[PDB]
Amino acid sequence: MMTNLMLLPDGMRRWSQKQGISLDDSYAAMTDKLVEFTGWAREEGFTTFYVTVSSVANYSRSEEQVTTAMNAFTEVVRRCHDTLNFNYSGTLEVVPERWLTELEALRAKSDSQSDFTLHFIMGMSLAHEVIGIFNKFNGKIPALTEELLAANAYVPEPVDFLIRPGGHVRMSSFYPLMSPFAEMYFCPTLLNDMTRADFDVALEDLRERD
Amino acid sequence: MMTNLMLLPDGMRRWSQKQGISLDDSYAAMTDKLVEFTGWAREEGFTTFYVTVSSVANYSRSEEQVTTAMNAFTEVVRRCHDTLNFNYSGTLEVVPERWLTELEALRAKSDSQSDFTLHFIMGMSLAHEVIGIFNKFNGKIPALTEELLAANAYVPEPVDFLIRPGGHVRMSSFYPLMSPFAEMYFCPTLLNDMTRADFDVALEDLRERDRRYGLYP
Repeated sequence: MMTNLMLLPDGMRRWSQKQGISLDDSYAAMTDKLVEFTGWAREEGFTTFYVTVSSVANYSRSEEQVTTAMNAFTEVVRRCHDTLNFNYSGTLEVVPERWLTELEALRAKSDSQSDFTLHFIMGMSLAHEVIGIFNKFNGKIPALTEELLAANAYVPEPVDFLIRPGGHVRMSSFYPLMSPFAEMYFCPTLLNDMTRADFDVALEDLRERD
Repeated sequence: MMTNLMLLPDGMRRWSQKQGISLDDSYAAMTDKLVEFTGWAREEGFTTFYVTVSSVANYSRSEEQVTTAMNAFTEVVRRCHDTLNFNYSGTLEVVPERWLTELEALRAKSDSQSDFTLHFIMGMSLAHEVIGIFNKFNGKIPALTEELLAANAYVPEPVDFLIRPGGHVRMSSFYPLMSPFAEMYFCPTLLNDMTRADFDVALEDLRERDRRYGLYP
């Protein structure tokens, strides 16, 4: 019985500036924090925890920024894959092959029997998502149906809750296509500063909406 | 350096309960307020003011509620259409045809030369929007491109700022397909209670934001 949570990670540069550390050290703190957050989501009974790893636009950042970010997220999967089910999706042709190869190996290696899923979406972009779906079915079905669209969207189910820390109130290409009834929560706390209590009051806010 | 603005109207039932008036009277206040808001948006230099009139789900309400809402929205256009450019889009097959006929007549009567556009989107729903675009081009083009998608999306351009009063922090069926970096502003104030000052403070918030578009400056 699915209940899901999606996190839009944010704040790594401001956190590096705040702490007087490198962007690499800030992304290392992000790796730690995302492992924590994954554990929190699991304890709270969410069936899938979605993490919006990257947009298409993110891959126009520098090669060093792309490498730093992708290694930090992948490291989350390296640490967690043995104890959960891992999956990923998105505009895979814009992800550098090194990360796709490692993430595919980790997905194949993950605990498929787990009742908890960590799911990465990479290269998020509604335009690219729709274009890929069209090109897949173009001329091959009489009409596109809601069922087929849902079966081919990057996020394979509706999102219950979406959280974006870091003070930006925007989706930044990370909006989940098939979630018309998702509740959103934004907070100024930088991701790397989020505590379990911050997460819990975020969930109080999200769950109490009448 | 041109900008556009989108409003997600909300709160008519709660406002009728708050004021102790009929739903019809609440939608009449909404009509008045949306005329105000359109004027405010024009004064602030926005090139287009988009209003998310309805979702597909809205049309599963009773026929009386649908008629009340659609008449209240159309009345905005009846009052202002002569001095601006009016246009509309969306999942038009779920809109009762009466309103489509009237809105088309109002569009023809509007000032297409105006430097300000009021644009209604009706029957918003990303699933229906995508399904409509697919079914339109299914088997008739070699591949879908970003240009064709952009040229066929309900909202004909990326949205800069969107405002949702009414206290719900969610997009419902109203997220604009081709606006990956739209800035969003939520406030608890009901639409029918929004003042010019509320709008201005929203604009201070929205205009002060550092827009990065996924890049590192």
